[PDB]
Order: sequence, then structure tokens, then C-alpha cells
Amino acid sequence: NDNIELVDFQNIMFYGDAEVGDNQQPFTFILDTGSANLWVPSVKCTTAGCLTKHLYDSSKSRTYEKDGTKVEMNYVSGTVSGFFSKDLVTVGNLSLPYKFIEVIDTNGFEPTYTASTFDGILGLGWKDLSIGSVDPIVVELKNQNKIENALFTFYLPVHDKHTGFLTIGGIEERFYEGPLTYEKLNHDLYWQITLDAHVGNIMLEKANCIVDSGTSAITVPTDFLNKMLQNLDVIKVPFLPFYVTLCNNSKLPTFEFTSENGKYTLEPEYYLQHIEDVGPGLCMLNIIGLDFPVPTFILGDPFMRKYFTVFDYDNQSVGIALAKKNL
Ligand SMILES: CSC[C@H](NC(=O)Cc1ccccc1)C(=O)N[C@@H](Cc1ccccc1)[C@H](O)C(=O)N1CSC(C)(C)[C@H]1C(=O)N[C@H]1c2ccccc2C[C@H]1O
Ligand SMILES: C[C@H](CCC(=O)NCCC[N+](C)(C)CCCS(=O)(=O)[O-])[C@H]1CC[C@H]2[C@@H]3[C@H](O)C[C@@H]4C[C@H](O)CC[C@]4(C)[C@H]3C[C@H](O)[C@]12C
Ligand code: NA
Repeated sequence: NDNIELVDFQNIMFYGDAEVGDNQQPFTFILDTGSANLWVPSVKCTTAGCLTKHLYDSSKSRTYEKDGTKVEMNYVSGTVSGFFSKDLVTVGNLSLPYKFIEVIDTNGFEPTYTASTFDGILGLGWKDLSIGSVDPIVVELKNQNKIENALFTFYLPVHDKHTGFLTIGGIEERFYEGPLTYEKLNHDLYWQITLDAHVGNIMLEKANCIVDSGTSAITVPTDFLNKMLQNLDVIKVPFLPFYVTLCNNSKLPTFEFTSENGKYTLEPEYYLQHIEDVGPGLCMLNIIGLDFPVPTFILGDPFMRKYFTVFDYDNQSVGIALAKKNL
């Protein structure tokens, strides 16, 4: 199985590296299960954000195949735009020709872009979520028979303790302890499963839960959040949807998620972010209120830091298991 090392960036996000072009041009990616396109910033970039990035130069790649088609990717955090290009993409020791976006304007993706040290985003979603109708990397590698299974695996790094791996094509027992529980997808094209959500006395039955690698938070329905925070001794930051607390706050709850198959819990230690610079013994909650059309939680980074996760295209399932504290 091919492995890609995952490095932590300030306990908000993680990255892994990969190559685009036979020139072996090396890029740092956010690895995002909730999107289905790959992009890298071009040498043709007109914007300030591209200043400090590894830039893609199609003139230095002999496997480059032109495709002028203009495209923009609209994320919740902003927009990047440019054009489609084709070239050899290499993930670990697995290569395949691939269609991706050459980004020339990142101004709509500020301040996220210039803030952090990633170059681009590598989607790990489903095909019907892609622009330009791009087969996902793992399913092509499967199809081309470079890996056993159409699946990938996340063992996330933890700040100041160990590194992580994205593993492609097969499941390695070393990453987790206890049982590995599979949860069927309740949607065709998202890593979305059904779970009862419990926080104290507040309960949502058969809630949609999206396992998502690119979101640095647990997201919660706004009504559910407003009930959770009632008398919690937490304070909202002015103008921003973030809550601050004493790290030691005895009332901070444990999320409990359950299926017929399993039980997954998330204790304060996984969703708190120390902000010692702002004040002594203060923490931010990595919890955001957000309403999808159907009541939904995003089980983001903080969930995935605790739980090893198996994303299975062939079995339309998400495997979940408690991550080992170190390898
Ligand atoms: C096919 S990509 C376009 C997609 N847009 C949508 O789904 C539109 C939408 C919006 C609200 C409800 C329902 C649907 C999208 O941006 N999805 C994102 C996940 C998402 C988040 C909220 C609501 C719906 C989907 C993406 O997978 C991601 O992690 N992204 C886009 S870019 C990113 C890799 C930096 C990261 C990010 O923004 N992360 C930030 C985020 C998002 C929500 C809560 C906290 C935070 C902090 C930070 O981590
Ligand atoms: C996705 C949700 C909800 C968006 C929403 O509720 N938007 C209503 C208006 C919708 N529009 C009319 C504009 C278009 C769609 C209408 S339509 O009906 O067509 O769908 C919004 C609301 C608050 C947003 C976060 C904060 O900012 C702080 C921070 C800023 C960074 O920079 C990026 C990260 C982060 C965490 C943000 C991410 C995300 O962005 C959040 C969660
Ligand atoms: Na995501």
C-alpha cells in the first residue's frame, strides 16, 4: 500500500505532498474528502497569494497536455479560478495522467490562502461532485490495477506527538486499536452516514454526519448549538462565529454519535484549541453552527484526530476505529 506522510500545521489543519508534471514539481496539498478536484497555483498567477507558493510550470513538463477550459472552484472559504490542464500526477509511488485546474487567481481565497503554507487542494470525493467530470484518483488507480482496493485511509498527525499517513488501496491494522466499524453511506456522492447525535440531554436522531478531512471543526445545526451553549459559561468572539472558554470548564460536553453498528464519542480534549496568547487557561471551541437543508453535523479534523477512518468507494462505506496514540 502506498503511503503519504501527513504533517500537522498548528493543530488546525494537516497537509501531504504530491507531484504534478514529469519535471517532478513538488506541491503541498490540503487533502479534502469533501471536494473532487485537484488544483495547483500556476506560474501564470497574477495575484499576491501566489508569491510564496510552489508554482506549476507546464512549459517545463513534457507530459503536459493543454486544455484551455476556464473554471472556478467555489468553496465555503472562497474561490480560486483558472483553467484545466492535464499532466502526470504522482501520489506516493502511484502515478496517472490526470485533469486538474491551473489556478491563476487566488484573490477570492483570501485570507485562508496567504495565511497558510499549502499550495493547493487535492480532492478525495466522488465523481459527481467534480467540475469537468473527473474520475477520482483512487478509483482510477483501482481501475488501472495499481492498487488492490478502491479505498483510502486517514491516520491523522497529532500536534507535538506524531505524524500521520494517508494510505491508499488497503487497510493497515497498525493505525488503530479496538474494533473497526463500517457505516454505509446514506448518499451517493458524499462521505455522509446516519448517526444519532447526543450532547448531554440534547439529541438529534438519524442525523446526517459528513466525515470530512478539510474542515477544522465539528459543525452542528444552529438550533442544536444554541441549546448546547445555554448556561455553558462560554463567550462568543465579537463579529466571528467562534466561542471561547476556560480550558478547564467543567460543563463542556462529550459528543456521542451512535449507529446500530457502533458508538463514537468526542470529549472536550479533542475539540478545544489552546489560545494561551489571548489569555491564560483560555481555549477556543472547534465547533461551528451551520445549517444544511437537512440537519447535519460535519465530523471534521477534530473527529478524525481521534478516529482512524476508511473511505471505501467500492463498498460505499466509511470505516471508523479508534486511532492508536502512536505507531
Ligand atoms: C465541492 S467543494 C464546494 C463545497 N461547497 C458546499 O458544499 C456548499 C454548501 C454550503 C453550506 C451548506 C451546504 C453546502 C465546499 O466548500 N465544501 C467544503 C466542506 C463544507 C464546509 C461547510 C459547509 C459545506 C461543505 C470543503 O470540503 C472544505 O473542506 N473546504 C474548502 S476549502 C478548505 C479545504 C480550506 C476547507 C474549508 O473551507 N475549511 C474551513 C471551514 C469550513 C467549515 C467550518 C470551519 C472551517 C475552518 C476551515 O477548516
Ligand atoms: C458556510 C457557512 C454559512 C454560509 C451562509 O450561511 N451564507 C449565507 C449567504 C449565502 N449567499 C447568499 C451568499 C449565497 C448562497 C445562497 S443560495 O441560496 O444560492 O445557496 C459560513 C458562515 C461563517 C463562515 C466561517 C466564518 O466566516 C469564519 C471563517 C472565515 C474564513 O475566511 C473561512 C473559514 C471560516 C471558519 C468560515 C467558513 C464558512 O464560510 C462559514 C462557516
Ligand atoms: Na472538506
